[PDB]
Amino acid sequence: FSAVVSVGDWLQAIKMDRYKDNFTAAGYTTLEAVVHMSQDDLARIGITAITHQNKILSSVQAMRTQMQQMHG
Amino acid sequence: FSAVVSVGDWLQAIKMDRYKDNFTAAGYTTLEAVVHMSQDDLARIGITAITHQNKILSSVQAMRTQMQQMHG
Repeated sequence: FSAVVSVGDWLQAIKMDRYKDNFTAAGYTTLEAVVHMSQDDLARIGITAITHQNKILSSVQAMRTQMQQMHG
Repeated sequence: FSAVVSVGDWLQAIKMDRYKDNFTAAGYTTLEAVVHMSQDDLARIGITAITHQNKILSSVQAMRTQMQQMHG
């Protein structure tokens, strides 16, 4: 059991679900793996649009900060 | 948007879903709130069976450790 939601749910929530297959094909099936991605990882995955890279990276930053609060 | 699942999902996963209403009635609607509970909070909520208190507390401990790994 995992306390975190699916990558698919996260992508739809940030309107980047057009990239669902991009994450899956590269083995990024859990948010734990996604949260440790870099800009280069996103480019390698097929997300070359800098705007989309930033939306995803900003979201990752917010999810990490949210997870820090999951254990004060 | 929250990256964590519902209290209901967590309770069913640890077979403590008989207590769904106990959490809700006391305002524990998010896992963020649940993760900061103490034994006394569980008793006050109606979970008096020590075995059930421990199953829940042990789960909380595991979810917290899992969330630490959500930002290495």
